[PDB]
This record gives sequence, structure tokens and C-alpha cells, in this order.
Amino acid sequence: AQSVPWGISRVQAPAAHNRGLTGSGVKVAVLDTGISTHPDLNIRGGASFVPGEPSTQDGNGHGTHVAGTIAALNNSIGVLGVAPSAELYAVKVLGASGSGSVSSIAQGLEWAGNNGMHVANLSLGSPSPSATLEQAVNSATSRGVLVVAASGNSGAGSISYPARYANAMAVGATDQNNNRASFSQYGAGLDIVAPGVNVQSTYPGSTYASCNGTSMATPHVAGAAALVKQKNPSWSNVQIRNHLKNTATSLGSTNLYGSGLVNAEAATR
Ligand SMILES: *Cc1ccc(-c2ccc(C)cn2)nc1
Ligand SMILES: [Ca+2]
Ligand code: NI
Repeated sequence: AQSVPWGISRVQAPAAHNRGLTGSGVKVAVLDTGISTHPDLNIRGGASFVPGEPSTQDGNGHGTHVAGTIAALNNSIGVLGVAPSAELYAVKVLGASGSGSVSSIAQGLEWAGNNGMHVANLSLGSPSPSATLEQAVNSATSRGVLVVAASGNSGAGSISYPARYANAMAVGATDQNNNRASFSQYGAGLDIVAPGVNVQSTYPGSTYASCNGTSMATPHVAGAAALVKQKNPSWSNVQIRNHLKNTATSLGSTNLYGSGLVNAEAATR
């Protein structure tokens, strides 16, 4: 039996699925700790930029969880992603510890731009800026990748890098009341928010697990971008980002929420 995590419903992905929008034909790279083989995921390819972990399998759990929020398969098992027919790519930039370097992350972004990714999900970040990282964000963006990144978990009124960069779409986390999660970073550069508390998704060991974080919010938006791209195949990264923001539901504060809560129904109307 399949269950629909509350955040998938909150962003109104099922309304888009009922219009025949699933993210089919859209290439989404998850730049994370890998993605483990799982019966509720279809992993099309990928690459590893972590020396010492040549495979794209996930030794941490975080990348597999993120992937499932984007693209858990619509079937009779497990959970259901925002964009369950997205073409999923495992781009390992973080090791099994959950840490990586700005170089590894930049190599993932240059892979995404060299391989025709439409969306790159970066559920990662740091409080410090990086020229290496920024360069790669801009390069990927010029190659048509929509870079979607987590605002961070410090609870501060400023957001992490690379989400703070103009060419990244920065995503904060909300709770079931549509309030900002206590940990969710906000402030300048914040674009949008999505569910990020008690988010159930795919997890290694062929199982499912619930996590909190702006890392969990980010893939809701990555998935919504894929729905928008399937409906509007001619649109650019910038067009999709702007439409997601224009169609988001206001949550009563630009500082705390950016454009507000992502809404896949309104964005695919
Ligand atoms: C051994 C083990 C199993 C599961 C987890 C876990 C699940 C969910 C999240 C958010 C984090 N960790 N950790 C360790
Ligand atoms: Ca499923
Ligand atoms: Ni854990």
C-alpha cells in the first residue's frame, strides 16, 4: 500500500498528478550523499565526486531521503514524490559522513550542466561564501540548470550559501501549521518555502524514515519545478523559478517566507 506524506499533499502535488503532470521527461540531479537503490526509486544515472566513494550509492541516508521527496514512484508501495516520473540522477558530492567540499559540490554542478540536467537539488550549505561554489552555480545556471538550495538549519535571519546567491533558488522549511520551522533560516535571498518537519521519505535498507530540515523542504520545490517544466517544456530555469514564486501562497511575511508556500496546483494551472 502507498502512503502520501503530508508535505506532498501540502504542496498540492496530487492535483498536478491528476492533470497528467508527473515530471516525465525532466532530468533532476540530487547533489548529496548519493542515492541508494530502493524499490520506490528509479535512478537513471549519476556520478561521484567524492574520492574513496566511487559508487553513487548512499552510505549516509540523507540523499536517499531527499530523492524520495522529489521522485518516489507512484505505485502500490512506500511513499509518493512531488514529481514521481522525474528522471533522477545521483550526483554524489557529500561523503558517508554527510560532509563534502566546495570543490566536490562544484564538480557536481558542472556535471549537471554538462549532462543536460533541468534541475539540481542542493540540500546542503555553509554560512560562508565560496568563489568556487558561486562560479559553479553560475556556470550551471548558464547551462540551463535550475539550482534549488536549502536555506539552512541555524534558525538565523540570514541564509546559507549557496542558497544566498542570486542564481540559486533558496528554500526554507515550514511546519504543519504553515509557520516557519524554528530552525529554518530566513532573510535576504530567501525565495520560497516548503514542508520541512516530520517528512517521511525513502531511506536506505529499502525502508522509509522521517526527518526534519530545510534539506527536506528543498526537494519539494525541486519536484514542483519538474512539474512546471513538463507542463511548459520551452521554459527556461528563470521562467520556472519566477512562476513558482508568482504562484506560491503568501504566508504573511516576505522576510520569513520569501514568496510563500510552494503550490504545485497553482503552478500547473
Ligand atoms: C541506523 C539509523 C537509521 C535511521 C536513521 C535516520 C532516519 C531518519 C533521519 C532524518 C535521520 N536518521 N539514522 C540511523
Ligand atoms: Ca510509491
Ligand atoms: Ni540518523
